[PDB]
Amino acid sequence: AKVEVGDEVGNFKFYPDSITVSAGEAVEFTLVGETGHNIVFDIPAGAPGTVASELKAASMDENDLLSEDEPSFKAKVSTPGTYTFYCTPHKSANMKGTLTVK
Ligand SMILES: [Cu+2]
Repeated sequence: AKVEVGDEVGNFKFYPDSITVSAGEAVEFTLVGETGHNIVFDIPAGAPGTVASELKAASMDENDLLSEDEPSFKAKVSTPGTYTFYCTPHKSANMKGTLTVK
């Protein structure tokens, strides 16, 4: 699945902000525009340790930002469920999305 992160106008949005994928399908996030952004998954409370580890592996390090030098990030989540992801710099500006894994 492909998700665009930001736009040419500098809005703090994921495009689209709700994606549904099959187990193990890569989600490629690609930066659009010049504002750097990243993608970090929220870990659901009470998630099993295998899901917590998958989500951490599918998250950017919060000291990492996409830039036109590092324009994409690829995440794979195998466990069925819905998961929220957010951008660290623009979290308070509600730059967040949902990933449903079938
Ligand atoms: Cu951002």
